[PDB]
Amino acid sequence: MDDEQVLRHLDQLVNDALDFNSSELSKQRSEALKYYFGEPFGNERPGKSAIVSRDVQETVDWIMPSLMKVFTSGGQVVKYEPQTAEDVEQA
Amino acid sequence: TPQLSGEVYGMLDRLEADRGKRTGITDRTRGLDQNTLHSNQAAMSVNQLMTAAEQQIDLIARMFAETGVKRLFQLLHDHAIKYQNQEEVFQLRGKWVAINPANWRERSDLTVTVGIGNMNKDQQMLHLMRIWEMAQAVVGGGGLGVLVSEQ
Amino acid sequence: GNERPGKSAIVSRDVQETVDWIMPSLMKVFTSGGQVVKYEPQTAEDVEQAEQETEYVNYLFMRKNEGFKVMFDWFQDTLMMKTGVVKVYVEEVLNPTFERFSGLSEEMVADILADPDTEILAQSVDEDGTYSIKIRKDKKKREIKVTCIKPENFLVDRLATCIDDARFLCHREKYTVSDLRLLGVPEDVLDELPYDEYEFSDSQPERLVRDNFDMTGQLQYNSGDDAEANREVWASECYTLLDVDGDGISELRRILYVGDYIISNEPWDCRPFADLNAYRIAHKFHGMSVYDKIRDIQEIRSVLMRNIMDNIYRTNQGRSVVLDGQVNLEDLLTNEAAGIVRVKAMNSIMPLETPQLSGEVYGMLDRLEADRGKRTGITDRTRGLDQNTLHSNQAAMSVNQLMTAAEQQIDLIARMFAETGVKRLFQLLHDHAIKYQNQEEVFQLRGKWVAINPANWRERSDLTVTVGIGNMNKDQQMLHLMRIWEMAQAVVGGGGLGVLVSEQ
Amino acid sequence: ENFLVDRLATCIDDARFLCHREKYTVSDLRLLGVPEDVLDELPYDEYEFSDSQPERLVRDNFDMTGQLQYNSGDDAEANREVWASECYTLLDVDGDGISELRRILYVGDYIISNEPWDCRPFADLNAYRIAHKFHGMSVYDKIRDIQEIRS
Amino acid sequence: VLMRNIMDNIYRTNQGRSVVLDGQVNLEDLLTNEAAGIVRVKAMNSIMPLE
Repeated sequence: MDDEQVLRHLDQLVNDALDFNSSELSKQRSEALKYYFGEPFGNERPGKSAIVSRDVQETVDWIMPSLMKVFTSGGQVVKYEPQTAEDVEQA
Repeated sequence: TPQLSGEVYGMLDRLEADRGKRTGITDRTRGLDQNTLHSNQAAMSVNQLMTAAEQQIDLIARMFAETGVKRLFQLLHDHAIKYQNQEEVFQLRGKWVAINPANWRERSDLTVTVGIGNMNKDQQMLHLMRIWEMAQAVVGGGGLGVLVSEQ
Repeated sequence: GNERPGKSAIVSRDVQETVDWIMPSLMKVFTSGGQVVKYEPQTAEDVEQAEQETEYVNYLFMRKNEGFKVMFDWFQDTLMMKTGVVKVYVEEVLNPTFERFSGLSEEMVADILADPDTEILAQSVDEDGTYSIKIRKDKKKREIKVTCIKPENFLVDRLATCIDDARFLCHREKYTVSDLRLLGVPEDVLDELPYDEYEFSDSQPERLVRDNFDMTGQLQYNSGDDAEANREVWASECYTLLDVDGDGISELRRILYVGDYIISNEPWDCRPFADLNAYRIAHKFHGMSVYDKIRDIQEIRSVLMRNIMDNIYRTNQGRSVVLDGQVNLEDLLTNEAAGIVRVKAMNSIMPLETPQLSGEVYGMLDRLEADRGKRTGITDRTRGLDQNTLHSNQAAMSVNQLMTAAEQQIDLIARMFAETGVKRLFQLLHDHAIKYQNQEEVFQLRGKWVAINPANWRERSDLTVTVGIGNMNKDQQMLHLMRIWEMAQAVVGGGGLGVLVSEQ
Repeated sequence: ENFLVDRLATCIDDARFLCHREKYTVSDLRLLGVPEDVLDELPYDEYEFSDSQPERLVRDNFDMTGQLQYNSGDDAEANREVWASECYTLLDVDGDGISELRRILYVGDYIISNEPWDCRPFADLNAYRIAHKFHGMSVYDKIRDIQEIRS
Repeated sequence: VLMRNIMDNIYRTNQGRSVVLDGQVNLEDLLTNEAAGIVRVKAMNSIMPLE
């Protein structure tokens, strides 16, 4: 009743092999990355146009700079505020 | 030669507008002010502009601040006080403060403000001006040594 | 569900847009100021107490319970579903903890080891007088927790009309075997516990819909041949008016049970739930949601959108009509630069005329968008709420200058949340703080302690709750401090020192 | 793709099982104290074929700078790479009947470390939060159809 | 009531049907709609959108 090495290996492998499979999450994430890169959809004919509109890329690239200017512009990134007058030096 | 009707172009424009409405950010959207998350911000901008549809971006900046980065820096502080390293802090600052890590789970000493350490320098700078004016007034009032000291 | 195999299937987004446009203002209000609640004293003899709670409740909500996430879930559930529920309780499962320290000095180690509730697992001394310790602790002090409840896991009777008069409330949750062991359940009962329900409550439609967004539901069954201590069971804690005393008067009781074994059965003092409605209907428990107001708009706009897609897809081939027998077909087939097509009689080739939809469809697309804007009160050009709309002594006539009456609907929501749900939540938090007192936590937080008699906790005769946003007032009382200091100079110059104002 | 969470978490602080998969070299394992005999019998490419995750393939194919060539073969012996897993989970190996938080670091069939732990050292973020869910929504999930139709 | 009348009208006039002279138009060509297709007709002014 102490879970020697073999039992915990069994449990760990069961839990791990439960994941690492073709699930909807990985497919959706890979598709998001593909759409960002502007990769072909897969329905393009040999002799016709195959251009792709860029929307996810534009939205991400328009959102990111604000999210960096906030949280980065000040040089400092965090400030610890004391609770009482006896913590100031620690703060 | 045959030509396509205007429905295609019109509804291309409609789809662009729909994307702008869904995401909340468009081609003419102003960027976020670098003091959006500040307390004592004043600066009623971002409220004057930035209609409710695009204030969505604000929410993201808020959601990141109160959930993830705050936890990150709380973890950093906890690791700093649990696995203490003397002679690194001393080399950095020239002085040391002893902290007992017994009650680290309580978080009863410091408040984390990932609230951006942006432009507050002018605020406490004017505050120092007014405080020094008060000090001059007190000294002129005959309170030296009882109200204020040279230190 | 009415889509055809080869036709368009575009869906208009209206409920999503409305919810996403309402939420950020509802967070900026109630969150922006850092503080979330302020307790104001009733008389001059409560001021210090009014401080303590204001500093205690704030540390519990924002630094010990993930207040922002709970509040966000609460508001989104209220807007999406018909009502939102949040529970406040005292922790009953007390897990042991393990701690690791390195680089400590002598006095820190002595202070850590002086506690009689800690056990040494490892101790070592490195080069330089620094210590490394590994300890296990069993803490017994209480914890005050605030949790969000999934709408499908909260049960209310059908005659309530409010929380305080509900005859039967119940909360369904999941417990592991280790949790039940910590609760004191005997082993023989544990061996004969149903590991999946009695009523098949894992197939609620809301749960299935929520879990199918990314297919991360319980597609695999568990609590089978895994570790025995991690098996999960469904437990129910119900608060109800039931007479088990036998005195003939039904009293409020809390019953916690799993399977057919009762874990706890005890008379209770209060119902620890806070509920929120966005669009309130008088004398009803559940209000209206955004879906209930704009579902038809969403459906009709989607149908029109699909019709326009269907028309466009079948008329973009650019076909042409040709008289048979009068046109050199071979010349027409080979399309080359500056080509020549030989024809025997003219008016023989033209582009094919394709049908087009009338302007009525586009016109009422616009009309339905305008109707949704009128109905919800928020449109594409509406300004957001000011972060000070709920302030007393606000002045700041903005939001009134702009924000016409239709849009002021959003204001009402911000008011309704402030006077009904959040106020009750923080009143419950204060009551729990003063009923189950814990010294040496308040002292560690503040450095001082104030004794509070909880005998009259039901009267609420000491503090008034202002969940009214503790947003930007600092400038106001700060200028007030300027002007008070000026009065102080005037008094001192008037010869009132020591009689009108003291140095302290 | 290298972070694993169970399907019932809804947040980090109550997740039953978290795990981080990373790559180590023989030199790192030697510095960690692994005996040589175990080192000679270590699988030099996985047990579960985790190098073919779709996200990794998509990311690496942008400039085809992925693992198109296999390595850890006849190169220097100290530079061979193996896949190691550090999992934080609630497991009762004490035998007291109560499952405690534990950190297990292992490679192949050999456990490098197995120790009771104090905190989960991870911080996660969500941009478009869905109530009572661990994973939120992305920009793709909101404008994929717009992109397709416009194209 | 007026809203309902407009909806009744719109639902029944969005099919995009066409009017064709019988016996003058190659129906096989017209039925198969492909890119840059050709429809052979024996007399002009024979295929219209329906009014």
